[PDB]
Amino acid sequence: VRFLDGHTPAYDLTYNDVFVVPGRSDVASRFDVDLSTVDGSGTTIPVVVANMTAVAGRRMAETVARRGGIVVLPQDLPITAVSETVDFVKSRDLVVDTPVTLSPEDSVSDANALLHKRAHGAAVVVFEGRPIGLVTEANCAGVDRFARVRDIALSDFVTAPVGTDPREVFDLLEHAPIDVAVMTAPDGTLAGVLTRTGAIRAGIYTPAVDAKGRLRIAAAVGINGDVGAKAQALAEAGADLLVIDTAHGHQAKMLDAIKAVASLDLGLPLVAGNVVSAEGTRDLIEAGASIVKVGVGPGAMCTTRMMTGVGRPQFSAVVECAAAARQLGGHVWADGGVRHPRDVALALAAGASNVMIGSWFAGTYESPGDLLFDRDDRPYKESYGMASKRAVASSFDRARKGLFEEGISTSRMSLDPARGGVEDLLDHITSGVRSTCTYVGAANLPELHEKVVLGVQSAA
Amino acid sequence: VRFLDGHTPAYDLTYNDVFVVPGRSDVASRFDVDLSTVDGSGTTIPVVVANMTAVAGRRMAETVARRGGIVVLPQDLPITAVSETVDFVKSRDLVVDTPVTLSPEDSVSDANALLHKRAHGAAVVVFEGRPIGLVTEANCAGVDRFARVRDIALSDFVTAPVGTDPREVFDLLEHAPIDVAVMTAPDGTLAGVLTRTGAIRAGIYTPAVDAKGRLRIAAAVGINGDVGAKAQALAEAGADLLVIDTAHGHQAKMLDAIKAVASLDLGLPLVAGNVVSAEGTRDLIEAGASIVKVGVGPGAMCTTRMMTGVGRPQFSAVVECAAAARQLGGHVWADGGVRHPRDVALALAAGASNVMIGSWFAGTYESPGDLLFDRDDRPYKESYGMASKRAVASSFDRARKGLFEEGISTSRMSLDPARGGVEDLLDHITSGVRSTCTYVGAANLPELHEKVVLGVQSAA
Amino acid sequence: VRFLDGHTPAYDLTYNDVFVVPGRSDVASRFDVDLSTVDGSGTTIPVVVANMTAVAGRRMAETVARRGGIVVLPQDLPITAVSETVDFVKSRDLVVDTPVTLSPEDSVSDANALLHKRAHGAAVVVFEGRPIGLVTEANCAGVDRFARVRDIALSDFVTAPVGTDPREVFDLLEHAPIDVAVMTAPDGTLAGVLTRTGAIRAGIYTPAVDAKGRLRIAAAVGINGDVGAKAQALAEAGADLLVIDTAHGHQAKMLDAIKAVASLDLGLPLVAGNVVSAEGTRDLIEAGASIVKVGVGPGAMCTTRMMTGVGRPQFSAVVECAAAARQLGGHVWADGGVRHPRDVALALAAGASNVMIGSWFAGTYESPGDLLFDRDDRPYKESYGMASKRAVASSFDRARKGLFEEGISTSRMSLDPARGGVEDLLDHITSGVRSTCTYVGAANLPELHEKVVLGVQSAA
Ligand SMILES: Nc1nc2c(ncn2[C@@H]2O[C@H](COP(=O)(O)OP(=O)(O)OP(=O)(O)O)[C@@H](O)[C@H]2O)c(=O)[nH]1
Ligand SMILES: Nc1nc2c(ncn2[C@@H]2O[C@H](COP(=O)(O)OP(=O)(O)OP(=O)(O)O)[C@@H](O)[C@H]2O)c(=O)[nH]1
Ligand SMILES: Nc1nc2c(ncn2[C@@H]2O[C@H](COP(=O)(O)OP(=O)(O)OP(=O)(O)O)[C@@H](O)[C@H]2O)c(=O)[nH]1
Ligand SMILES: Nc1nc2c(ncn2[C@@H]2O[C@H](COP(=O)(O)O)[C@@H](O)[C@H]2O)c(=O)[nH]1
Ligand SMILES: Nc1nc2c(ncn2[C@@H]2O[C@H](COP(=O)(O)O)[C@@H](O)[C@H]2O)c(=O)[nH]1
Ligand SMILES: Nc1nc2c(ncn2[C@@H]2O[C@H](COP(=O)(O)O)[C@@H](O)[C@H]2O)c(=O)[nH]1
Repeated sequence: VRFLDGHTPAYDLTYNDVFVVPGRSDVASRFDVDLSTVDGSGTTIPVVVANMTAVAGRRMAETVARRGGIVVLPQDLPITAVSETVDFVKSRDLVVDTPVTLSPEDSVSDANALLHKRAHGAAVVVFEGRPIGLVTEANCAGVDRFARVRDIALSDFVTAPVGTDPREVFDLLEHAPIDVAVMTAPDGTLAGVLTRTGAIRAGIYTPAVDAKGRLRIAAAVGINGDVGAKAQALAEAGADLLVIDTAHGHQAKMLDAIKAVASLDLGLPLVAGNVVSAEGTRDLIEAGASIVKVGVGPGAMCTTRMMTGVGRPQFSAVVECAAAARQLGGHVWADGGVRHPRDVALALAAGASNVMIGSWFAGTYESPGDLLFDRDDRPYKESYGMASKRAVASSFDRARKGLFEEGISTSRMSLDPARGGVEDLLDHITSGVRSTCTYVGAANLPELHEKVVLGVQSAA
Repeated sequence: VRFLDGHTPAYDLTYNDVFVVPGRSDVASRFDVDLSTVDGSGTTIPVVVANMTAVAGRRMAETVARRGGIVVLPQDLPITAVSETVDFVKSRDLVVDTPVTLSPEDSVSDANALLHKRAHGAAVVVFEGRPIGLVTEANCAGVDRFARVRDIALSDFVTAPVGTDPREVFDLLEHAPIDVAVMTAPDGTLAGVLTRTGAIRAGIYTPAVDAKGRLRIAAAVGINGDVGAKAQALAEAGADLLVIDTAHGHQAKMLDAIKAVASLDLGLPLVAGNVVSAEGTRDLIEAGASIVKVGVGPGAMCTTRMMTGVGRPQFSAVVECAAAARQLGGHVWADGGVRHPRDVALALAAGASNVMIGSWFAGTYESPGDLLFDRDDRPYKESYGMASKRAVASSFDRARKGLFEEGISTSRMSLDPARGGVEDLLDHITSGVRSTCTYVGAANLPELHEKVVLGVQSAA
Repeated sequence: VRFLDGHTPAYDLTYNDVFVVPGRSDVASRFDVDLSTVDGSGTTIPVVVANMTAVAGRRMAETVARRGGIVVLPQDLPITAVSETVDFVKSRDLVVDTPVTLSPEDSVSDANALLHKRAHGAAVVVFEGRPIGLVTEANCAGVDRFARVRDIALSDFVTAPVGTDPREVFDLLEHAPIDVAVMTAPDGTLAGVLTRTGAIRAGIYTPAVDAKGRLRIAAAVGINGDVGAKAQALAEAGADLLVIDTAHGHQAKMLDAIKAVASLDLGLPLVAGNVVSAEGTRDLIEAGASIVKVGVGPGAMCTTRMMTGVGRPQFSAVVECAAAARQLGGHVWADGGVRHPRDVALALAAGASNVMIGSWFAGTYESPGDLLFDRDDRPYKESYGMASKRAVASSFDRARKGLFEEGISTSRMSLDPARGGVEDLLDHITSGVRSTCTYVGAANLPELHEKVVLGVQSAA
């Protein structure tokens, strides 16, 4: 990283303390920029969903991986649920999305609530796997909450076979009353849906796929118990990437957990964290980790900082850790504190290969949380931390632990009433990162870190 | 009716204008009073549910008929929907109630909403018709809205075979955690539900049953179209009582209807309304009606009175109509304006054999309307009038009719958060009427009308 | 007028003190009722617009006359301004209504404000008298306030020649985007406008026409100055009915004003008022008046009552004055206090031939006042009394009279956000009056006066 002359502050820098200075650019348009990562994760956009049960859901894993990101499944998830989630994601179409299915015998109450689990705005009514109707929120307004789906469902809708050019599907939905195209298999069964916005994103985002052309998905594991046995079970379940996650990564028990998983030679990239120092980055890479996750108490007013005073401003943490990992041929993930697309752009300019986002994506339709409304009828969803699931471990001991255990904090994540889907946030994030590369003059992410000139600003 | 000396006002009297003067009494308790009625309806309490779609529902018809009342199904209801309702009510137990049934695959969302369809406070989980668990609102609090009923269900409950002593099923629920007892058939199937309070009301209220021991139920017909074919079809569905209902009963089109239905000879009591005059009362009785329903614009600031000025104070209307109907051997029903149990007591003291209650029963769990909550989270249900379904009967023709047609007014009926069931209102209404007979000195309703001394009061 | 037995109160009755008892009826529908008046006014509905400058406007005169009513122009209006208003009403189509006309050069500011002067919801754009497009509220939303009409006008609209069957115009507007049909003259010029709902009122209301088939219109005149030449000028200006109006009609100066106008032999019905006594009714008709207008401080808390104590309840005043005028071969007008259709029915049942309504019609689009909005953005228009223009009359003398002069009170009249038109109030009033005739059993207004049976009620 190269700073303006004189910008050598006597303190570490957060995402608010820095700014990017424009440089001479030949990149004309934002779509000429290549946002694909080079850390072996397979993501075509530098966005990784955090391994938190409030964010890393099954619907999130399919939706983010189709647009180029990847979702790390939260640790301590039962291996049976992991296999069912991987099998679902690995069986999704790379263009056609999974709609919400309804039976004619379902209630209008359930039909209205299930609609908000996807950003499509319409649910497909099915009978023996074949579409027979559509249900929108306008069809449920003012109707008996225990009327059947057959009482409000639209009988006519746009159908198209799977494999049709999204360009043609985009024109089919031009004058359709419902902006949903029900994609069918040759035998007439339901294969999914595709909207006008969904057809545009197919031509902008490249899905993150494995060697077999299936959507990518990652899984996390704690350093408690048999790390090698849990890691091998996640690899055989179909995981494309493994995250060895703990609160304090610069720990002896973490170094042993990396050497245990790395010695098994599972043929998968190993992410380990978290640390915020150059020494902790090299010790994790030499232990057998390919990627180092950076982020320990990034907020000066958050739980970790207010309880222990331990932490480090994230931008200065990524700068030091990415430079240390570059000398060993490793990579760095910027984890924590991402609130706006400039946080993603500044993390990449600091030297990170990917950006891990958690609580921000909780306020979306695709997050595993239930959609809630406040007194002002504003849509929101709750986000919460993993707490003990990232820390190291008689009935006397059970409450001896809870006496000092970290409390689970809960926050309200408001949804945008016009763009409540996670793909809308992906549009917002990638739009800013692409413009940053244009301001710097970079055609790809490696050039962004190469050609960027940073500066420090005061509180004003 | 006997009034105090000098109480000859130059105006008609509402329920607010009059009071009952206590007399010498030997009736000890309320239970000595016989609230049975003598109008041929078979009601052991003088409570009739009005023929309004906002109140006269299926769950309403079953609940109050067990406690001695009768529900008049709203007119113009399709004969198939009637047939499904009568065959339902006629097939219920005279003590054991119908619970809220849940499948193990139902969602918590539907389970939480289905609970308020009854006053039991708990739902029965069934598999192949056998009770296997219970679901209360405490079991759904804080649970995922789309979790399964298998994830929350209490596996243990109180079991008693159908036909068990209503006093005994009380004893088992003494220290039970949930105040519900699931009754089972001899082969183990779900027979129904009985709570503690349901055991007392089984020993206080006598079920209103026909010759076959099945719960009573009535139906309404409109004077439009062919009344003969409609009224004959309602009794073929299993109706025990028919009412020829219209806004202005003292008209020629009305008189011709009863003379048509009375000549059909179905052997069922015919009720007709409305009139608020002795002339209109006698003309309806001689037309073939056994009971006359009284009530034309009882409120001084309601739709009929403020649009047309036509109406009459309900108390003075029932007094005149009851005296004229008794001379011809007919009886009188007091319809509309009932808000407190003293309105029922004063209508009986005026000479009516039954009291038709409507919007007051809309704010109950058993009403067909959905349970709604305002901004203060207080339960309420909306009531609305029949409008054109009580008046005399091509988009151009539909526009001429709707231009002058009566608007469908809607009002908010709040539920008691502690006593939200319709049986609680039955306990509230009957307790005051029984206490009214004790003050007068009557052992039954025919004695109440003959022994009561009335008086007039001012606004203070 | 017949009252119930015993209903002989020791006080006079307002519209709130009385109610109508329904009797035997053979009138099936409301449409079988003939609302025609028999006082020689020519109105097919018993609705007369008061002679107040806040309601008796040009647009009100045309809109009410087409639906069967008549509008009395306020006194002291310049005779030149009267002739231009009378000629406008006399030159109007008896079915097709006058829309809002816009020049292509008009601003969006003026077009947006001119839309609310009629109840059509759209304005016609004309060039040299021929319609070319429509302007609605949605056309002006979010548009530059000083753009031209040529920037927002919808070029296509529904066209039908003048004289077309109104039911076909109703059918053509079935699925039209704007509920507006532009009627064209043979040469293509703008003949006027006709809406859907307006096509139905053409087949329900009969226009009040004069001997030449033109819309009727009345005018008022004070008793100050030359009552003869003013009444002679108003008659020669085209007035179909004259009103000699004053605050206290039972005075000598009023009788001399009737004798002066009667000696002219203008051949027009003469209305005189106001009085509330039979003696005042006898003296007015014997002076030469054909109709007596009754109303002196009808409200117990209005300006006249609280300042002077002079007044009389309107119902008892109309009953006494109608019976007195009936024996002299005249009729009576109920003036003041009209707030609901109940007041119109009770006034007619009392014996009145027409009901005069004032401040109620001020809260309409057709009233001459400007449409205003309060802090809640709710539509309203202000009403005010004639004050000095209804009483008996240097700058020092002007202030000597102003020291005791009646102040001009101002009240807020709210528009119905869904029924801001005066025709909607006419639909609301006539719907209730027609229902009153069905309850009583009358086929027209003369039968209503005899067949009605009144009763007295208390405050409850
Ligand atoms: N009928 C119907 N039920 C659905 C649908 N999607 C989810 N559900 C039900 O909702 C519950 C779980 O919903 P999801 O949250 O989408 O499922 P999940 O596997 O937990 O996935 P994530 O929360 O995204 O990790 C289960 O009871 C499902 O049966 C749908 O499209 N139709
Ligand atoms: N699973 C389940 N569904 C129910 C239960 N009770 C009612 N429903 C369903 O809820 C819907 C409407 O119920 P109700 O409104 O009580 O039925 P209804 O026949 O209209 O009866 P009323 O409204 O009381 O006249 C129907 O689809 C019923 O099948 C129950 O206990 N369990
Ligand atoms: N361009 C245009 N101007 C209009 C239109 N209607 C009214 N105006 C103008 O606005 C003025 C006031 O309108 P009105 O209040 O309806 O006219 P009025 O003759 O006072 O009639 P009333 O208020 O009904 O007694 C008129 O003198 C015209 O200058 C219209 O349709 N188009
Ligand atoms: N202190 C703390 N950090 C957490 C907890 N759960 C997750 N985290 C960290 O915070 C990150 C998410 O930060 P966010 O993107 O929501 O600002 C996670 O990726 C993880 O590194 C928790 O319970 N406590
Ligand atoms: N005017 C009028 N009366 C109605 C309407 N619907 C029902 N009613 C009458 O009002 C009664 C119910 O009165 P409540 O018990 O709600 O005071 C009904 O039994 C019926 O006689 C309606 O739309 N308009
Ligand atoms: N006291 C009083 N009466 C008025 C005034 N202006 C009009 N009136 C009377 O009130 C009538 C209108 O009554 P409204 O229909 O508004 O209830 C008029 O027809 C007229 O008789 C005024 O300034 N003062």
